[PDB]
Amino acid sequence: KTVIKNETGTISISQLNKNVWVHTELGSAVPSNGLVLNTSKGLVLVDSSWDDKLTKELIEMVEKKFQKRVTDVIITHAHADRIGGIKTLKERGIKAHSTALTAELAKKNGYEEPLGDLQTVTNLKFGNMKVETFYPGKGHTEDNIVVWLPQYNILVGGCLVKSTSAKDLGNVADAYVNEWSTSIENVLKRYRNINAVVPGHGEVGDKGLLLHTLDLLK
Ligand SMILES: [Zn+2]
Ligand SMILES: [Zn+2]
Repeated sequence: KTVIKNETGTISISQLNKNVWVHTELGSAVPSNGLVLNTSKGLVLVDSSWDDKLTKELIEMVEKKFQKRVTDVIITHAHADRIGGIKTLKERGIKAHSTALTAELAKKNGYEEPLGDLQTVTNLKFGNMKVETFYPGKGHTEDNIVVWLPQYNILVGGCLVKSTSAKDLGNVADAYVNEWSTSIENVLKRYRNINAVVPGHGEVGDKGLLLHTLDLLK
């Protein structure tokens, strides 16, 4: 797997396969992941980053490297690590897709609002790249969604899903610990053959990360 950093070393992208890279940025010293989809109609991100600066840097980095424009982003919940760069997106005319609940929660947290255009299950298509978004229920937050690439059997778990190295659930101020297991099970039931899982924070793994998150919920 290839890994490209930015000049400061605050941002990395690292390849999962041909058209699918993870993005990782550091904010205040805490890492955060999303996806970069290289499609024939432009670059699509799953999630932005912690703030406007890092989001700008992210976009600059992937636009140069893949030689096409970021056209769309999928926002997976309304916390800073996911939605922090929303102003950069809107001012560039980058479409910020989300559920209606994530948009409200964005506004309530005082962020500019994403589109609120995703339903519980939405099937999108960008160039040849298929993408499903799924709301499995409450967990890390009320609104948290996952993203599924059916052509690659790749799941972006976001902050719903913990990495192997995580010993606890992290910040549960906005969580629903009792719904979180059922929500993970809903993911397991929909996506019965998974090649890789991208957690919101920490290293990429397989379905074990969902089972691991279950254990941490006990
Ligand atoms: Zn969060
Ligand atoms: Zn997070």
